[PDB]
Amino acid sequence: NQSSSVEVSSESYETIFSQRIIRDLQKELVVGALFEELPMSSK
Amino acid sequence: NQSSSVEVSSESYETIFSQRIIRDLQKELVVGALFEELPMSSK
Repeated sequence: NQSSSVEVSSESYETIFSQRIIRDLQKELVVGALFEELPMSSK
Repeated sequence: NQSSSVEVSSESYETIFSQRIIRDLQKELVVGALFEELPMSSK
């Protein structure tokens, strides 16, 4: 701000540090789970 | 695996032999039974 008579030491005392976390658009996966599964027990 | 300390004699003791028989797609038969039947009782 640094406008009126009294000021603040640094910008960090002007900010609200939120813990909210957001993520952008992710690539979808189609081949991961379209084929049926064949269980195994050996080489 | 042949990486551990002990291991087996051969792959025959590391395989499951399945008794299942599977076959690929086969060509169709069309002109075998589209014409009508003419019975005979002589040469």
